[PDB]
Amino acid sequence: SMYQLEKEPIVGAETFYVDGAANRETKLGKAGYVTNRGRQKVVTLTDTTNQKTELQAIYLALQDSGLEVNIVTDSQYALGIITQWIHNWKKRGWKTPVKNVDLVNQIIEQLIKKEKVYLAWVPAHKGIGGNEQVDKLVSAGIRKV
Ligand SMILES: COC(=O)c1ccc(OC(=O)c2ccc([N+](=O)[O-])o2)c(OC)c1
Ligand SMILES: [Mn+2]
Ligand SMILES: [Mn+2]
Ligand SMILES: [Zn+2]
Ligand SMILES: [Zn+2]
Repeated sequence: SMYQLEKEPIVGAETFYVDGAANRETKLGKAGYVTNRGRQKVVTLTDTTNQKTELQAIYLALQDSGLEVNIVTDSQYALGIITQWIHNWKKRGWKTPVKNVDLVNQIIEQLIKKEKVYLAWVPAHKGIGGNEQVDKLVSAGIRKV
């Protein structure tokens, strides 16, 4: 492949819980992260979509992290489109996606700069863990929780 994502989390490395949220009626949205070393960032966006904000959040996690990074997302699409891009690069049966192609290409360029990346999906869920904290932050003023 272009790259090999980790098969289990990287012990000792900082973990970024990413999320994004958008509203279809206004195309306003937010993307961000909270980490297990007490970092957080939330950005407000215009002209966006839910899939775009989930991807943007991963982009911020890659931009702001060290060379080894754990990333937990609740977006099956974001995980799938990134993993598929890595697995099929420069190979025969690859047609590049049309939707979000510029943003995914920006993410891949950041990804291959890292030493090790662990990227994993969890279903959205309630509680007081990491995914639930960032979900509240990106949902504020974007939709009812
Ligand atoms: C602010 O309104 C929103 O658009 C919004 C979007 C996502 C939210 O939670 C998630 O991250 C999420 C839900 C479903 C998925 N998913 O990947 O199928 O992810 C959310 O929780 C209140 C609100
Ligand atoms: Mn989400
Ligand atoms: Mn969420
Ligand atoms: Zn606009
Ligand atoms: Zn290292």
